[PDB]
This record gives sequence, C-alpha cells and structure tokens, in this order.
Amino acid sequence: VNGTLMQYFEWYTPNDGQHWKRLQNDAEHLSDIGITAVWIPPAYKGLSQSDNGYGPYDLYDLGEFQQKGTVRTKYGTKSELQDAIGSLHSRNVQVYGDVVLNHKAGADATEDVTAVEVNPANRNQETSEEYQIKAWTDFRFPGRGNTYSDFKWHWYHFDGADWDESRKISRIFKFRGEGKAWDWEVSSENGNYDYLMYADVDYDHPDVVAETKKWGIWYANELSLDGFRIDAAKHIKFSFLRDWVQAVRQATGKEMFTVAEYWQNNAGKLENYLNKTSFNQSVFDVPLHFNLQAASSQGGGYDMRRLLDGTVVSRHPEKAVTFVENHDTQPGQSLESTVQTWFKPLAYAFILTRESGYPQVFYGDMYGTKGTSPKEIPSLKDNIEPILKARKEYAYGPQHDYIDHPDVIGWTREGDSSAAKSGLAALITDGPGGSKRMYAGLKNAGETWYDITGNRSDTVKIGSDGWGEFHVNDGSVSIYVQK
Ligand SMILES: [Ca+2]
Ligand SMILES: [Ca+2]
Ligand SMILES: [Ca+2]
Ligand SMILES: [Ca+2]
Ligand code: NA
Repeated sequence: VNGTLMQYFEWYTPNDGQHWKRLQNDAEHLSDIGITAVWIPPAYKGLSQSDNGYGPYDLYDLGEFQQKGTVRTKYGTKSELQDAIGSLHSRNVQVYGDVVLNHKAGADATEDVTAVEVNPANRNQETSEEYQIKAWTDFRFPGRGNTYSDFKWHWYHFDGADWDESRKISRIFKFRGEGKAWDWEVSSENGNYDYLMYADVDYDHPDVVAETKKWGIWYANELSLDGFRIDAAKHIKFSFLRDWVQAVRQATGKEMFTVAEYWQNNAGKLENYLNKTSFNQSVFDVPLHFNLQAASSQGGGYDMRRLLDGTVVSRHPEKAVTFVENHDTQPGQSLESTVQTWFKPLAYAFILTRESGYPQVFYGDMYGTKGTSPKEIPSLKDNIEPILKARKEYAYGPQHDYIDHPDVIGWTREGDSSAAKSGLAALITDGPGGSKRMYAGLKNAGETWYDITGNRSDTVKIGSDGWGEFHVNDGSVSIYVQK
C-alpha cells in the first residue's frame, strides 16, 4: 500500500503536556485514513517547558527528569510518548523521531572562553579582536545525573555561541582553541552557515561525534523509533550526519528511514547534500513547496506546466519527502510561505495521488493552526481525507501525465492488480476550470467514475478506448475514481 507521512504537530500546539496523549488517541483515526508513519516533534527537554523542542537542553531527557523546572516536555512525559508509540505500532503506523543536533540551549552555567566576533553575513570573516567572554556552554544535567550517559558539555565541545553574559551582548562569537574553526561541509550561505543559534556543537570534536552517535542509538532504542527527521541539516557537518545515520542503522539492524530538513530552495544544493551523505537519507522537497506556494499566491498567473521545475521529486523521487506545509512555513513563522487555503487541497492532490515521492500531511492543515493572526490555516481534514482515501485505495498503477496547460493540469493512474478497483483521474487548476480528456487505461473501459472529493456531482464514463473527459471547477480539484 502507498506510504503516507504525517507531521504530528504545528507551531501553536498548546503547552498543556497532553500532546502524546492526543497522538495515542488519534492512532486509530490516522491508521484508518492511510497514515503509515508519523513524524513527532522533538521529544527531549528544551531550555524550558514551553519550548517547542528546537532549543534542546538534554537529548537524554525525554520528559523523564526534573530539569528546567519541569519533568514533562511541552508534549508530555516519556511514558505517555511510549504509550502513544505503542498504540501507533499496534495499528501498523511507524514513528520517526525529530533529531535536533545543531546546537544546545539552556546551559547550566557560563564558562570563561576566548572568542572573536564574526560577520553575520560572512562567518569566515572575523570582525573584532579576540576577547574573553562568559558563554553558556556548561551542560551538566543535574536532574538526570549520569543516567544513560555520563557525558558533560564544556565550551570546547562547541564552535561558538551568540551571547556574552559578562557584557550582556549578542554577536556571533567564534571560540578560540586548538583545532577550532567552523565545521566544513555545511551550507556556504553567509560564507559558512555552521552557526545558526544558541551554542553551536563542534562536530570536529571526536568525543562529541562519538557521544552523539551513542545518543542516536539510545534514542532509537528507548522509543522504538522507526526513523528520523533531521533538524537544520544544512548547518551540520554533512559527513557527520551521513555517519550518524549509518551508525544508528548499523547498531539497530533496522532500516531507520531518515529525512533531512535541508532548508534551501535550490535543487543543486539539495543534490549536493544527497551526494555528501551518500544518498543514505531523503530530504524534504523544499522547491516543490515553494512552487505550490507560488501557484497558490499568483492569482492564476502561475504557469502550472512548471510545477515540477527544479523539484527533488522530479529528479530523485526516491529521496524526496514531498509536503505542502510545515510548522516553519505556517502563518507568522520564521520560514513563512503558506500555501493559500483555496489551493491547499489541490496541492495535496498533487503530492498524494501522483506516483513519485513520499508525501507528508501537515497536522496544521488537518486540524488548523492555533495562532493569533487573522489568516490562520483552517481545519481542512474534510478536504484532505477524501484525497487520502484516493491515495490509499486508488492511486496505483501506470501514470499518465497531462501537465500541459498553464491553468488546468491533470494525471491518471490506471490502477493495478494490488486493488481491483484502483485507478483515478485527477485535475487541478490555479484559475478557471474546464475539462480535459485523458487516457485512464483501456482496462477501465466502460466504467463510470465519480469525483471522490465531492466538489463535482457529475460522473464520467470511460470510453471503449480507455479515455474519459474529466471536469474541474474554477480554482478547484476533482479526483475521479470507479464507482
Ligand atoms: Ca568545528
Ligand atoms: Ca552548526
Ligand atoms: Ca495559471
Ligand atoms: Ca477499473
Ligand atoms: Na559547529
């Protein structure tokens, strides 16, 4: 059956500590609609209870220890997470854990460090004389102690930080020391994009490298994870991420599917990342997200024939996790690039009913986002579920593309022996609707198909030659399947 991923959280998921319970309770629903894997938010202790997990303090504290004024993380306790994972597994749904290895936040104390300021637009360029600062680099894990790992962090395990406690100033501080330099083989943006935020981990440090692989194996085992989602990959030494994934797979003997969040709308750079990680992990199809967002926001002027241009799914579908939206692109966020509501179901049809790519459904799109703007994403589960049904039960067999009009594009799937009634004919348009004749397969001759989305109430009779004339409304989507 087709695989479908679901990012199970949004930026405004509440800090009520009930998210793991929500996931456990949603297990049956997710399995029924076709979700086969869930990407959960960072499960370890952040700098505070309210942190979304991208400001990780202790990777070995899965909401288990008394650290940062809380036992549970924003999402819940370790046991509640394990219960959720157990429920998902009982329903044949896999779980991918978020991996945040770029930096550490919320150090226990500062340490005297000799550093130098670097140009934010070119981190290879020092901009000040070297001086002593008080950097938050001492991570001792007072609540966990040596449970699971006795590794303690110090300034020399980091390449830099952005805050000096002595002068109370923010700058991009690069640490001085034997062998200290920004990690190489990271995005070349800003000269060297190794530094992003908080205390930057030094992946040139052998102990850090070894300890992080040990943690990865521990993490996978502790939660019975089936895979990973790697955070801020373009800011982490590529060869390290390559080796880290390899180490976990070698130790667990499991596939451990991994998708990296390499955030750059550039197929060439994404290709480079794949090469530098020996194609051992997928990447989110950032270009496709931007193409979909462009189509949704250009008032019908976007040339739909170019929707696959420069996308990862077009070149390496085997390494592409296609998506419409995520917590960083949703309204008000750091990478804001929201696919407009009217086009959203069309975008989902594009990633869910086509043969290429591993598609991902966004929690915020299914259940809405709880931000405070006047443009929050509404709950679109009623529009998305019929499309998920199309993917689960009908998106099989030979595909025929008709991405041949600047507004109205479509494709068909003939269906195959995996499901006797599989097959579909999809049409989407970023402007006026209309009809398009498409070959749906001679094997479907004489059948009557209907629009599973319910947007149109008319049926289509497949001709004796396997062709049908399919219709779609203005700025809409229609997916015809056998009655
Ligand atoms: Ca380094
Ligand atoms: Ca880094
Ligand atoms: Ca158009
Ligand atoms: Ca059929
Ligand atoms: Na680094």
